[PDB]
Amino acid sequence: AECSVDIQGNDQMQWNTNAITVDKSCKQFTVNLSHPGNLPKNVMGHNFVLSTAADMQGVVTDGMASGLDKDFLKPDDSRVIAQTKLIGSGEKDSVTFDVSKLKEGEQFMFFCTFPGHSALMKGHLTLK
Amino acid sequence: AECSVDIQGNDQMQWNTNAITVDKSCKQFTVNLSHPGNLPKNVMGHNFVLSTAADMQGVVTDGMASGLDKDFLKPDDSRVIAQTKLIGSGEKDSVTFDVSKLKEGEQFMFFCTFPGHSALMKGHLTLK
Ligand SMILES: [Cu+2]
Ligand SMILES: [Cu+2]
Repeated sequence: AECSVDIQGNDQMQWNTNAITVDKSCKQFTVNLSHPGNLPKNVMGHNFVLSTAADMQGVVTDGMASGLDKDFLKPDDSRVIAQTKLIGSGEKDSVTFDVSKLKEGEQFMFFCTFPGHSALMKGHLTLK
Repeated sequence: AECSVDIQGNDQMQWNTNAITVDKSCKQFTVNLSHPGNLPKNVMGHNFVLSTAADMQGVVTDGMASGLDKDFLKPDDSRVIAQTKLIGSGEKDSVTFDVSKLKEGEQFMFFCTFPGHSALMKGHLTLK
């Protein structure tokens, strides 16, 4: 039944969870990102970005180059399975993706592409 | 069900693969580690160490303190699911573990604890 997870990125560059498990029952999966901090998007913006483990470094690197006004994401980046907006304190964004995009046998990571954030704001997504 | 994997750690501190999928059909799984490089253990020693993604930091940190002569691993580290010994150029070691030690929705990482290597020699393992 459970095909969504609520995730928080705070003023300390921490996710409240570093592991998400997608039930193979789920045709679609929803990530509800919120920012419970006080700092604005230009200081402590967070996004939720999902890719293969192998692709994460390249997504982080090319996102950095794209800058704040592009949510630190390379536009139309085919390595990105799912992304939210970059959000600041008190904001929220959701993303729904087809679980068909998660291939059995792949390793997945989620991360924030705000420059410097992905060192601490990284987690692993798996299927149960 | 292939219930083993051949893994190489080389002189450029690369795994030949950064992703292992263990077939849920496997009661046991075997890692065959080789060092195809020419650098000896004291400069380019590799081990294969498997833990949860959560435990990897602690295992790597506690491993430093043990030094070369204890394979840069905390003795009897309950967080280590599987380990090989530390090997140098043209050496081999194998480890067999029970797949019951893995859980279907949990994230596992394999890494080398030779200080500095785990930045470049970190891979992801999941139960498929
Ligand atoms: Cu962030
Ligand atoms: Cu090594």
